[PDB]
Amino acid sequence: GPHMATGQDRVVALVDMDCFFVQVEQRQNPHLRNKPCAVVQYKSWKGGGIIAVSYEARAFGVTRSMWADDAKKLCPDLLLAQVRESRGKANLTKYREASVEVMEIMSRFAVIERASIDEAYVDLTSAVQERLQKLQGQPISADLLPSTYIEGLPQGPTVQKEGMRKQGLFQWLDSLQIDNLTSPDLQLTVGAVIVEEMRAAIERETGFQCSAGISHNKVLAKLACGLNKPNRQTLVSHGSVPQLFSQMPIRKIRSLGGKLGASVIEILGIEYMGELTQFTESQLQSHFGEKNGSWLYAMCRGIEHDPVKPRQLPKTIGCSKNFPGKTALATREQVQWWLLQLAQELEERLTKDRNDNDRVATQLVVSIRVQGDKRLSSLRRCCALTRYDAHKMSHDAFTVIKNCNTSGIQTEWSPPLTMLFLCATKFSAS
DNA sequence: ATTATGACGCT
DNA sequence: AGCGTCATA
Ligand SMILES: [Ca+2]
Ligand SMILES: [Mn+2]
Ligand SMILES: [Mn+2]
Repeated sequence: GPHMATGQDRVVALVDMDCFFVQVEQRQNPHLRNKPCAVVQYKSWKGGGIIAVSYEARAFGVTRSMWADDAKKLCPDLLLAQVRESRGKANLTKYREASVEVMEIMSRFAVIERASIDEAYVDLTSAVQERLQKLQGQPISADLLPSTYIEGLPQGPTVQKEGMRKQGLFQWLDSLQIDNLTSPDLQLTVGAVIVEEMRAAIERETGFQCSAGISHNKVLAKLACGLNKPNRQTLVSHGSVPQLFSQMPIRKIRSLGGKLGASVIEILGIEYMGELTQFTESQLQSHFGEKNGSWLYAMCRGIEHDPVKPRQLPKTIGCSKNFPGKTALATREQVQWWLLQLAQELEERLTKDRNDNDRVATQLVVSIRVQGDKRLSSLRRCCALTRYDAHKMSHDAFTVIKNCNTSGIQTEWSPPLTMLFLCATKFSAS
């Protein structure tokens, strides 16, 4: 009872850009705004692979991973923007730089954890305490939450979406105890006021719209974010968790979308996150290991303690290229030329990184895939990274992989390489 | 022949 | 250290 921790100590948000690469291209090219459009890389093979899709195009059934020729079958008027190509490969610099724009704005409000190119977690606990004492016990107006959904509301004793949104918000605010500066629900609510402000600043200063989730931890914040996209934010309270989880497929929770989630379902004979509450912590630890068991036991009750890490910059800087089907690299000269292309982009990104961020990578990781191997990576070897020099980096990468060549004929490369990957790691301040 | 990434956990 | 898992545009 009185000693049962409820995982309500923190206010955590997850902010995630709507259709991000698409918005980046739409900002640049006004002709693409408010249209079914997608971002594609390469073109020769089946029109190129789609990697981002506007909400107008999703309405036609267009998705990520789709070939553009196939997408055009669903949506003949689909507009396309192509990822830049440099040194013979897709180059994602425009999107990385747009990401920095957004991350720097978010960082004005709080410490952030960069979680991907288009999203960050925010620990708003301190900021909330500040805003609360500023408010002086003043109630929170619905006007301060113009894009916020309260998950699970309205409930109990209008047929429009915005009307439903306002109805739930009214019920929520009607119920709040705004005179208790330690109420978790009030704290979340103030968190949501701050995220409205964060999201308004992002849109004002970049043109980009985003969604957000506000809860007590990262997993719930991430889940919440997706509940009402695009261009909206969702508050998931501790109290909303039982109903939310009662019909929530296990695979929807972050880290459970893969093999572990599949095993939870198979071994326990369940489908929904809520069904996990009926197992003891020891039971879950027996099936899924000590760490996962404890994590599952708390997570299904809406509790998780993973901190928002203070990290705005990526820990690694990498360059990779697949060489699929018949384009697999079969000659030493071929392997060396592409190692050089990768190494040249890597040097460019590393040099910019060193100037912007006062750090230097110290380790070069080289990874390849060989034709026929089921796995995404066949081999991963490291060597020292002592100078930002593309020719040296590619020569070194060749050295650490050159013995992988089955061929007695040195000029030939067998088995042919279906992937090359160069990654700079182990940064030190400089 | 989705591709190009990026973080973290295991042994 | 090298491998595997899970994730996102
Ligand atoms: Ca997104
Ligand atoms: Mn995202
Ligand atoms: Mn996505």
